[PDB]
Amino acid sequence: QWALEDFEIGRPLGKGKFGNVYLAREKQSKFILALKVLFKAQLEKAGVEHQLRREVEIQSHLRHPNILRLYGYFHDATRVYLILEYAPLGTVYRELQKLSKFDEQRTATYITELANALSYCHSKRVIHRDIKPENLLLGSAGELKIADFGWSVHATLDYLPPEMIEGRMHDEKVDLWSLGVLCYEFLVGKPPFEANTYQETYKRISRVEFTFPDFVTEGARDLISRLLKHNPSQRPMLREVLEHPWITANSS
Ligand SMILES: Cc1nn(C)cc1-c1nc2c(-c3cnn(Cc4ccccc4)c3)c(Cl)cnc2[nH]1
Repeated sequence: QWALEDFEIGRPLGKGKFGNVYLAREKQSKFILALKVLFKAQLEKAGVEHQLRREVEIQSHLRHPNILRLYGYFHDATRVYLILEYAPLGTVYRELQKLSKFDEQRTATYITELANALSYCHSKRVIHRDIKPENLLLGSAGELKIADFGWSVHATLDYLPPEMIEGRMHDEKVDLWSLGVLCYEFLVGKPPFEANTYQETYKRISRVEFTFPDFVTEGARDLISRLLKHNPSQRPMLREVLEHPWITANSS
């Protein structure tokens, strides 16, 4: 029986649609962790109880150095608390906008981290689907740790694949797309399909319309091209990515 006053709540780490996340310390052990607080009301209202059960049930039974651990859960009358591992070095999201953009070496590292983490998820038939820089956290060693399985399951739209947005059947190849989009954003500082309008982005994703800035190598260009295909099955397995020369050359 875990309950709210077993923890002391620190600065608010993230804000969210439904709930927030704070730094927290369990009193008995002095254990630092992140503590997601969700609001029953808003969840019921948007009817996502199932997806929360999913997230929890999925992230709870996952073991990998690049996947934010989920230690436990509990809830009171009004809210639900998710007890999570804490990422000292923050989010890649801020990391990017802070650094403007990433070199090929950092980029290719973060990708192999993801690809590893994703292989794993797929090796358990789990599609994250919602992979974006505000879901990628940095460990104390600066390692990438994916998180927020609020849209995870089994076999804004910038990071969604066409099949998804059009309302069609999808699979592990979803993450491959995201891996693509993500790789592009690291190098360029902006997602390939970004746009002022929703339905404008939709079109660009649907028609697959992107164009590399001058400063991206044929190598990078390559990977990204192979990775962003309208046809899910044209997209490389994760093994293929991991051994993509440009990644080999520069990953670490
Ligand atoms: C931000 C930030 N700066 N520094 C130095 C560390 C962090 C940090 N954030 C986290 C976080 C964290 C934050 N946001 N989110 C996602 C979210 C937020 C609000 C509602 C729903 C989902 C996770 C976590 Cl879980 C786990 N560890 C974290 N560490």
